[PDB]
Amino acid sequence: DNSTFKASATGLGGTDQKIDGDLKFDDTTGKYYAKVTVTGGTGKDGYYEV
Repeated sequence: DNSTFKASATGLGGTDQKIDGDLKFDDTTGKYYAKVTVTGGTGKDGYYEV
């Protein structure tokens, strides 16, 4: 569920922060990485460890 990222990651700022829809996974560490679009944040769109 991608909704709880918006309820937990309040320090990102902007106007509306949301994951692009699909969570990212790796081939080395198994770490979850969220593809985050931060509307209102100057250059904050990117991938975040989650």
